[PDB]
Amino acid sequence: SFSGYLKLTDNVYIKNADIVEEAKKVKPTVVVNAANVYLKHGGGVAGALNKATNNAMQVESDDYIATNGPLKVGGSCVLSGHNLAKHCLHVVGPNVNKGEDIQLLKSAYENFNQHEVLLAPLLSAGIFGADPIHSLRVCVDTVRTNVYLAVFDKNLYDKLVSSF
Ligand SMILES: O=C(O)[C@H](CC1CC1)Nc1ncnc2[nH]ccc12
Repeated sequence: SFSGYLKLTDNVYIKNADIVEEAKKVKPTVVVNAANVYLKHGGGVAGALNKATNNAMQVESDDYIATNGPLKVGGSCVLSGHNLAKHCLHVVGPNVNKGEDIQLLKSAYENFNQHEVLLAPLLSAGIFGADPIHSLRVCVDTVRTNVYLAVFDKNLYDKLVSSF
């Protein structure tokens, strides 16, 4: 059900789209969230996905943290996708703005290999502070399963395609 994506490699496709709108239309098996270790979904992709679930994602996430404690930077957990997808894979890329190691970005993308097909954002981009060109390069060099990347900003999408 994914449509309008540009093919970058055998397994990586990209589109200029709002990942929330894309999840509502497609209802994928897995949507990836750009999470933090506490699963506090305040802003960016996490805030937008959570708002679209009417805060059900945050209620489920607070119960997960109360039981299990925080995730690691580079780690992930599988929770419900609520009204957006079957599952949500919450993946923690390093936040440069908070001083986290950029080498952990490859470990973060390795989580995608546990799922056959995913709708995802570029990890560590936006308010996480990493260079999005670098994030797309690490994605294409790490993920082996089928990943459909939604890039929100039009100008960034054009820059990523032309420089690939
Ligand atoms: O458009 C995106 O998909 C990302 C993440 C954002 C959607 C949460 N945006 C950006 N990422 C890196 N540098 C940027 N400069 C301006 C925008 C921008």
